[PDB]
Amino acid sequence: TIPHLAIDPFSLDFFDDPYPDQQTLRDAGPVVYLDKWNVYGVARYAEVHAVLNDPTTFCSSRGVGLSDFKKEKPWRPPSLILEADPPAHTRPRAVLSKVLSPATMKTIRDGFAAAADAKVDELLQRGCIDAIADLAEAYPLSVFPDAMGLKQEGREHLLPYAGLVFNAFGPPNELRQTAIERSAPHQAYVNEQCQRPNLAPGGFGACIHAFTDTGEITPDEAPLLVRSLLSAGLDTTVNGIGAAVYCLARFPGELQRLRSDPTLARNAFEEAVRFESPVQTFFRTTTREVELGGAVIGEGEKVLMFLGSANRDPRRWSDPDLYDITRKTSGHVGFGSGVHMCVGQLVARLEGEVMLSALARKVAAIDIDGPVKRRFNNTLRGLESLPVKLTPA
Ligand code: HEM
Ligand SMILES: COc1ccc(C(=O)O)cc1
Ligand SMILES: [Cl-]
Repeated sequence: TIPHLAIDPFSLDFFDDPYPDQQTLRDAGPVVYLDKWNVYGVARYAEVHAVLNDPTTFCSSRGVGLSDFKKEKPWRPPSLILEADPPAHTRPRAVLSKVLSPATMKTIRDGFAAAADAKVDELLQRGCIDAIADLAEAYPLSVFPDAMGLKQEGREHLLPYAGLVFNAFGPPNELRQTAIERSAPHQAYVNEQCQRPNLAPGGFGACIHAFTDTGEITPDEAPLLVRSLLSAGLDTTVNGIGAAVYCLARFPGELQRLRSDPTLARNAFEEAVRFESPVQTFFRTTTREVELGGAVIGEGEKVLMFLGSANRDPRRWSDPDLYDITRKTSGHVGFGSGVHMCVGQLVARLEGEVMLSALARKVAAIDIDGPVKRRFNNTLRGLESLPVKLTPA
């Protein structure tokens, strides 16, 4: 009754062009079984949304990667937020919510915007740049480590650590094995920066540690919560901004609309998140037998959610394969949905908005002018290199 498919959603061929296989996954049925990894899969919007919004049945504390923490040791101590269920999830989540709050955004917005404008001005002096290394990576590197309160030395470990975290949600394929083999120096740096004396006053890290006296978290929970921001807070935005620039480079008509109304910047970024879905997948584990989309799934089963596929499901979206900066994007699952929905989404949206605003005001054209190279990761979708020529307005 449940169709069995041999598609490997973690293979390099799939990463290179996931869209045909994602349609096959959606059209085979609401629930599929992936024989390659012995997991259930849901690729339509309806079932992805339903799974995300039932955390009791589809839990996170047994891991949101392939590995079931009831069967295997986690590769690092579990995240106190991503890999926790309510009620243990609730108070750490509230702390991160307040650390990454509107008031925090108000304190950092002017500096984030100035850094975005400065980066675009700098890139316009060069003309021909790599929109990944020189923009999607360089801009978040110029604002987020400082906003965390990190020292200068050792920041080169941040992107390798995040690549490792996101590869480690995947199955035990070569991408995951190689990441773990190389992990020790990045893990050592990241864990050390999580300690209170190593986080500069006023930054996100110090603010987490300051919350350790309200009864929401204890001092021994603060380092792992800093670790969450150092895991998820940089490489996601690199791939979100890279997605937006890649969309604007491919769809010049949308760049022209954005130039004509720079207040569309925030929605242009949100649409890029839906369109590319830089965070492609997460798993849940069933805590009981459950009926989902007419199919019966037993207890203790891994369920793979295709967030990118849900964001392109024609059952939910009109013209899902078109990039449309005025689309009503509310309800997309690129940041998740429900109790675990991205706690950092205000930081991500701030960065994406101010960068797209800078481009909207300063750049007349974005033309791909070199070979495009894709980056392969078990969870992240994005480019390694995006050579573009920027023409000034
Ligand atoms: C475009 C950028 C980003 C995307 C696409 C993204 C995506 C996601 C998704 C899909 C989830 C849901 C996880 C789940 O349901 O299991 C999530 C959660 C999370 N994100 Fe984001 N994220 C982004 C940026 C950020 C930033 C900038 C931060 C921190 C500064 C951050 C920190 C977190 C944390 C800590 C969680 C776990 C929340 C929880 O479990 O309650 N993310 N993110
Ligand atoms: C969205 O991806 C992540 C990755 C890691 C963490 C974490 O370490 O808590 C949270 C979200
Ligand atoms: Cl670690």
